[PDB]
Amino acid sequence: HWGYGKHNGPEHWHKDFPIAKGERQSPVDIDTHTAKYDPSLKPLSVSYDQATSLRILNNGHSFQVTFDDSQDKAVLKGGPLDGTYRLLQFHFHWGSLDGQGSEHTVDKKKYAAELHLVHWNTKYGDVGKAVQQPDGLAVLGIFLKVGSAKPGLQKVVDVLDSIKTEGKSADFTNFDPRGLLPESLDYWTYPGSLTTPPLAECVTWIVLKEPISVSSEQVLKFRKLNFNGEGEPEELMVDNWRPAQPLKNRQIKASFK
Ligand SMILES: OC[C@H]1O[C@@](CO)(O[C@H]2O[C@H](CO)[C@@H](O)[C@H](O)[C@H]2O)[C@@H](O)[C@@H]1O
Ligand SMILES: [Zn+2]
Repeated sequence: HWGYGKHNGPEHWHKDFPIAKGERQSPVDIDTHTAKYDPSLKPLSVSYDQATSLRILNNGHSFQVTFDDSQDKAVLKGGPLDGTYRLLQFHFHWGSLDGQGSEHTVDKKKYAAELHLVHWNTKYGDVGKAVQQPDGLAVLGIFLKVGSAKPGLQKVVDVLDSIKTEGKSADFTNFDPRGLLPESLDYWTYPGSLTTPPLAECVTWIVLKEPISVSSEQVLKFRKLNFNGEGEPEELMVDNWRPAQPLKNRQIKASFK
């Protein structure tokens, strides 16, 4: 199946998913000088107070924390969005070394990692239906740089040893994703896609300008995961990022002057 290696990585994905060469693919490079401040954009509303985390899992391409999305608990609204989008899961992309790992780039700068908080539009009733709509999903993207530890990330780091290989999962209740957010909600936004197969063009991207810092030890633990299932071994889970795709006929808008 698809992956990030030489024979199954991003340059191969178009064969099974022709939309890989489509008009609104993600990620992209964010050219900070070209992105235009849009005074009509609204503050982003990130309401995560009643989030209910369920599980943590290694899906063979990242690790992911899942949430109960059957009611409006943890929701994203405002900013570029019309309506309400429910948090279903978050996951990460990271590198083999600190100078790569992010999917979006900023003036071609790659960060060590990137956090994606994936939300779907309640007007479509479930995430499967939402991925079939141009405004079905909103993904909040947050850059990670290496420096001080992020305390809110540690609960995640400490259980990664239990989900080393594809297919493994664990209980992961009472996790508060507010602890993964930077101070500022200044953001860039543009219409794009899922960055993993099926690459559906269903995402409004909201990428925060301010990175969070994580420690060397925290990201080191990401790098011990495996793409492979137990017994297939082994493909170390590193460099699970899609590179920047052509911007084509799109404008990136900034929420800040
Ligand atoms: O990040 C995508 C990746 O996560 C999985 C679960 O491991 O799917 C989750 O997220 C999808 C949206 O991106 C949802 O469509 C799906 O319902 C949810 O479980 C993988 O299937 C997917 O490749
Ligand atoms: Zn992602």
